[PDB]
Amino acid sequence: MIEIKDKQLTGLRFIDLFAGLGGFRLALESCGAECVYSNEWDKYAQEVYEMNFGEKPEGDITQVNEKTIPDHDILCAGFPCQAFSISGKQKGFEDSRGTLFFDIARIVREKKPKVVFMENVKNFASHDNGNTLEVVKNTMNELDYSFHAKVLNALDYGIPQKRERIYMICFRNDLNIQNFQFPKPFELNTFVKDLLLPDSEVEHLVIDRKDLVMTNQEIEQTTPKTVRLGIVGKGGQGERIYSTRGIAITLSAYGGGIFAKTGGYLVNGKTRKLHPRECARVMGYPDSYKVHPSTSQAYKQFGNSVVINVLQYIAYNIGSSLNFKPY
DNA sequence: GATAGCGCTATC
DNA sequence: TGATAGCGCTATC
Ligand SMILES: Nc1ncnc2c1ncn2[C@@H]1O[C@H](CSCC[C@H](N)C(=O)O)[C@@H](O)[C@H]1O
Repeated sequence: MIEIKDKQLTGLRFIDLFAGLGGFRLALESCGAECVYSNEWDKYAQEVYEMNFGEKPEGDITQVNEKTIPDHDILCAGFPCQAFSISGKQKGFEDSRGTLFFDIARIVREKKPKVVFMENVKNFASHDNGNTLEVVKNTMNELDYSFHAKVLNALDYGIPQKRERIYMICFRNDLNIQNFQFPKPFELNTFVKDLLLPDSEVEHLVIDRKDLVMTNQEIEQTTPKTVRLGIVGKGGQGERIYSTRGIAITLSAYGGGIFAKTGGYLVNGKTRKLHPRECARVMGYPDSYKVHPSTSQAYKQFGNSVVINVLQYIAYNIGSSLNFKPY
C-alpha cells in the first residue's frame, strides 16, 4: 500500500461486502473513511478479518435482510468471479456463484448509497459477448446511478504483478459527478526480486524436479512484463516458472500445479513458489498485516483479494470528485 | 481441508 | 495462426 495525506474521504461511511481479506477496507481507511459493516461467509476469511480489525463479518449475504444494513455512503464489493474468469467454465449467471451482483443490487435499491465501488476479473468485461457487463450497466442506471468502468492492470500502478481487473464506480445521479476519472498510469520501478524474502526464511518452498525444462535464459535487465523462464511437467497452470526480474503473474485462489496459486520463480538458482508474506507484498499489503496461520488458506485468500495500492488511487479520486462542490 | 495434474479459452 | 496467460475445476487421500 501507499501513504496518503489528503484524506479525501474523512467522515464518510462504507460497507465491506465480500470482505475477504479486507483489501477494500484498508484502501478506503487509508483515505479517512470508516467501515460500518462487513460481510464475508468463509470461516477462515472471517478469522483473519477479526485478527486484523477486531470484527467478525456477518454471514451469508444472500440471507441478510437488506434493511438490516446500516446507512452508508460508499458501497464496496469485489463479488465472486469464479463464474466469469477466463480460467473457469464461464457459466456466468447460470452459475450459482454468478448471481451475487443481484444481491448487491437489492442492497443498493434499499440503501441508495452515494457511491458503488465494485471489482471483478477482466474477462467480465467481455463475458457472454459483453452481455453481462451490459446487464450490470443497465441495472445500475435504473437504480439511478452513473456507470463508470475500466480495466486497469496493477503493473501500471507500482505493483509488480500483471493482475488485470475491471473496476466499476457508480455515483447516484443526484450529485452531478462529471469530473471523475481513473488514475493515470505510471512507470513501474519495483519488481518481484525487490519483494522476495531472505533465502533463510524461504528454503522450505524450494522444489527440485527433474522434469524441469528451461525454455529461456534468465534476463539481465528489469522488464515490466511476465518473462517466463521454464516449464515443469506439461506447463499447465502452476507448472510454469517465471523470472524474479519481471513481474508476478496473477495470484489465484483455487489454482493447482506444483507451484499452485503463486506460480514458480527462479530465485537465486533455485525454483520455488512464493511465501504467503511475499504474496501479500505483491498484492500491496503492509508487512504489518497478519496472514492466516494456515498457509493453504492464506494463499487462497490473497489469491482472490485485490491489489490495495490501486484501490487507493481510485478511492482518492472518488473522494476528489465528491468534494468539488463550488458555488 | 490439503494437494496436485489437468484442459480449456481469449487474445493477437 | 502458435504461444502465453488465467481472483479455476475436480479426483484423491
Ligand atoms: N454469499 C456470500 N456471502 C458472504 N461471503 C461470500 C459469499 N460468496 C462469496 N463470499 C466471499 O466473497 C469473497 C470474494 S473475493 C473478494 C476478496 C476481498 N476484496 C479481499 O480483499 O480479499 C470470498 O472471500 C468469498 O468467500
